Amino acid sequence: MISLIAALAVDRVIGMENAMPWNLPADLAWFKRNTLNKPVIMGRHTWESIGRPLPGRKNIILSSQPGTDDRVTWVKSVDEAIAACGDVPEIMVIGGGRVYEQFLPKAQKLYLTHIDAEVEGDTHFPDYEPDDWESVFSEFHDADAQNSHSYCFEILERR
Ligand SMILES: NC(=O)c1ccc[n+]([C@@H]2O[C@H](COP(=O)([O-])OP(=O)(O)OC[C@H]3O[C@@H](n4cnc5c(N)ncnc54)[C@H](OP(=O)(O)O)[C@@H]3O)[C@@H](O)[C@H]2O)c1
Ligand SMILES: Nc1nc(=O)c2nc(CNc3ccc(C(=O)N[C@@H](CCC(=O)O)C(=O)O)cc3)cnc2[nH]1
Ligand SMILES: [Mn+2]
Ligand SMILES: [Mn+2]
Ligand SMILES: [Mn+2]
Repeated sequence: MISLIAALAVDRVIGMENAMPWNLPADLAWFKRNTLNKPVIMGRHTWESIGRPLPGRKNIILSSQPGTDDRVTWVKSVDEAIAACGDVPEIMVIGGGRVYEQFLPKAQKLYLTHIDAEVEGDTHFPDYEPDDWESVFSEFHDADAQNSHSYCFEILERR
């Protein structure tokens, strides 16, 4: 099974200038809980944005060019990325925009954080078709002293 996990600001914005400008510790904790002990697939730009391997996960990087770091696994196509995960119950696709576009048609589950924040971005999560997806979990949180925007954790499953 392939799942996508992402955090979306208003208008499906996910990034600006190869960064995420907000800081929501509760959402990073959600990301870690839902990805730990699973393979994670990311594009090269997202690898550069994170800047280090994510511990406790097999890190698989898509790039058309040879890898530059043997602490992670480098692959050159979607099918190779999936194969490199082996026989696991759930593969996590962690972006960015171009990678999400390619994996969306193959995904059964979306883990989405909806952040009540306006930021002028250059990368968006794919337009997906709402009729294709059932919301099976949602949990709303007001802003607090640690998290400066309200946010909603949602899990959707392909109908
Ligand atoms: N809010 C969130 O949830 C979230 C999550 C992830 C990322 N982000 C943000 O998203 C942005 C990065 O997204 P992006 O769309 O620019 O880049 P991306 O999807 O991270 O990376 C694209 C790169 O991945 C490689 N690639 C993708 N598909 C491939 C394929 N089929 N075969 C081979 N290589 C392939 C290519 O690398 P080469 O050029 O080396 O061939 C391509 O240039 C940043 O702003 C980041 O902060 C946000
Ligand atoms: N829900 C969600 N939120 C995100 O912010 C997110 N970000 C990315 C891409 N960017 C990043 C940037 C940093 C870390 C990161 O450092 N994660 C640590 C959390 C511990 C911490 O630094 O506070 C991790 O171990 O997973 C992960 C992804 C991909 N999917 C996401 N999915
Ligand atoms: Mn091929
Ligand atoms: Mn197999
Ligand atoms: Mn806000």
